[PDB]
Formats: sequence, C-alpha cells, structure tokens
Amino acid sequence: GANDYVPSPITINTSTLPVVVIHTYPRVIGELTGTSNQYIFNGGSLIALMRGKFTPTLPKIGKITYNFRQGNNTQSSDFDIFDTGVPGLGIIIGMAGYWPATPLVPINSSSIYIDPVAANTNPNAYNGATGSFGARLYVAFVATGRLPNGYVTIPTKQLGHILLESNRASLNNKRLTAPVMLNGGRIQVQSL
Ligand SMILES: OC[C@H]1O[C@@H](O)[C@H](O)[C@@H](O)[C@@H]1O
Ligand SMILES: [Cl-]
Ligand SMILES: [Cl-]
Ligand SMILES: [Cl-]
Ligand SMILES: [Cl-]
Ligand SMILES: [Cl-]
Ligand SMILES: [Cl-]
Repeated sequence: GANDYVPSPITINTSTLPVVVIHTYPRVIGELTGTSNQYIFNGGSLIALMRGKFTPTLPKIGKITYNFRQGNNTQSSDFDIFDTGVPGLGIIIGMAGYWPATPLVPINSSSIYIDPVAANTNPNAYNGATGSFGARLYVAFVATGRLPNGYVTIPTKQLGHILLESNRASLNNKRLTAPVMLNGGRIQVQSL
C-alpha cells in the first residue's frame, strides 16, 4: 500500500560501555557505541516527505552539559538526564538523521524533531521525499550518585519512541511509532 510504512526499533547496547574506573555528581562516565537504523520506517510504495519526532519516556532527573566524542558537534550542549531505574545511574541521549552530515540533536526537551532539525523551528519542514526514514542513536551513562564497586546489571529500558510525521495526511494520521531501546547488560565499576 501507498502508506504501508511499518516501524522497526532502533537499539543501543549497554554492553559497549568500557569499564568505569573511578567525586562529582552528575558526571558522564562513558559513552556507548553509537548505532544506526536506516529503516526505522519503511515499506510504503509511495515516497513521502517525512520527519521523526522523538519523545523520551523515562523519568527526567535534571540536566548536564556535555559534548559527545562521537558525532561532530564542537560545542557542548545541555542534555536531560533520564533515570535507568538503577540508583546512581542515568543516561543522556542524542539522535540524528541517518546520513552522517545531519547533526547530533541533544535530547533536552519534552519532544524534539531529530530529523530534519529545521522542523524544531519550522512546523512545515520535512525530509526530502524518499521511501524510508532512519536515524542514528547516541547514549552516554551518567553517575547521578555514588556507585559501588563491581558489576551492575542494567535492565532493558525503552528510552522513548519516534513518531513518524508527514505532509501527506493519510500517512501522518496513522501516527506510526517506533521504539528507541536501551538493550540491558552489565557494566563494571572499579573504585581504586
Ligand atoms: O535522509 C532521509 C532518508 O534518506 C533515505 O535514503 C535513507 O534510507 C533514510 O534512512 C533517511 O531517513
Ligand atoms: Cl537498531
Ligand atoms: Cl553495538
Ligand atoms: Cl540499517
Ligand atoms: Cl554533542
Ligand atoms: Cl522501560
Ligand atoms: Cl495529503
């Protein structure tokens, strides 16, 4: 069908955080390996102008200034810290369009357009017409309080969802949504 786009998750893995070798709160304690999915929305037979609105759905504890080593931003920005549920550990999130020239968008509001970033100040801006919508995902872990030594399990958490919007009413009205996931895993703290 013309509008038969279907969602697919985009996921990033706790298991890629290096060992945290250790006091200031909050502070970033490492970055996960950034991930990407070219086909978060895909499958409709008629090309469309599309955009993705990200809404985080974990508790927001506060803000921290940061500049991802990954991505190409040269200035620090404010990021919302989201509660993993594990005491002392939060995450911050950036997202971007799929292709490398689009900028990392810090998640620091209730919702934001991750691509095109122009849509945050122009409600009629969309990606150029094509058959898919993808994105890049960046996450860093944040010490929000004192951490014990040793291994810690992080549960799998849904960080939020991307809503597909379009200037084609029939596609926009479907309110297709795709999950943005933190795959759980183990981290290790070494307190010397
Ligand atoms: O840049 C807009 C879109 O271009 C397409 O060619 C890519 O497959 C999508 O991942 C991307 O969202
Ligand atoms: Cl993915
Ligand atoms: Cl990975
Ligand atoms: Cl992909
Ligand atoms: Cl950044
Ligand atoms: Cl969850
Ligand atoms: Cl229309």
